[PDB]
Amino acid sequence: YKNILTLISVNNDNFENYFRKIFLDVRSSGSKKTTINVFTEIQYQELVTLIREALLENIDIGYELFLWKKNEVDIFLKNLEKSEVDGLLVYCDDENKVFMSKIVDNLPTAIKRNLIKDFCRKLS
Amino acid sequence: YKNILTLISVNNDNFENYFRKIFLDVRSSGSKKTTINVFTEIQYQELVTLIREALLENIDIGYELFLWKKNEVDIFLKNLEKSEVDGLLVYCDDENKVFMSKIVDNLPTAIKRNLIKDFCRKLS
Repeated sequence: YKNILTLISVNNDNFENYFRKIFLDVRSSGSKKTTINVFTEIQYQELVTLIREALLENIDIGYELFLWKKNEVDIFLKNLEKSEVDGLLVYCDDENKVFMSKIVDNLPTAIKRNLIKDFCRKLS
Repeated sequence: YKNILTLISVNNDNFENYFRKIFLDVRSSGSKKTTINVFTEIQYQELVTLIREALLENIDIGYELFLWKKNEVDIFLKNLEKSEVDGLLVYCDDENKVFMSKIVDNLPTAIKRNLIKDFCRKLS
């Protein structure tokens, strides 16, 4: 893998712990790059403040962060038409599982097929 | 919200799909009215023909439709001074993103602060 599509939707208090996991999984995939899409209502600056440590430990990872409000999933999906990702990582917590599951269900066939890890749908 | 200001600039082949989005967003806003401003070179009757289905499906929504050639944006902005709007919806495709982005930048502060959905600027 060389370009991982990472999707995440969790409550604010789970961002730091989940992001450290995201980077560990991206590292394990062999990829040096990942485009991280966060489905949340908070602002970019607030997110970065929460995940300061996760980002600090992964300065050498080629990542880009994109935040999407709940009504912007269609923009995210449209933009995927121009993506070149070859691997997919999915993350969520219980409060956002149903929502994330719907996003996953609508991913382009070729992208959905490249699911590497799903730390979301099977969570209790 | 009582009267949503809807701005849209897309190629003719995108009107049907985008107007479907417009009403989904207007309905969710809680408003039963919207003043739609279309920046296009197409004529009123041709547009109404293209979006006939969208208009029929959303008969309960009250709306006003104004078409502006790109060179008439100044009239739109002047008339906006007298329009009582409280929410904002923005739509465009890649071919019109630079254009629409500029218009949004010039809207009154109070209007930009009530942006409900922007299917335009975040498009890649």
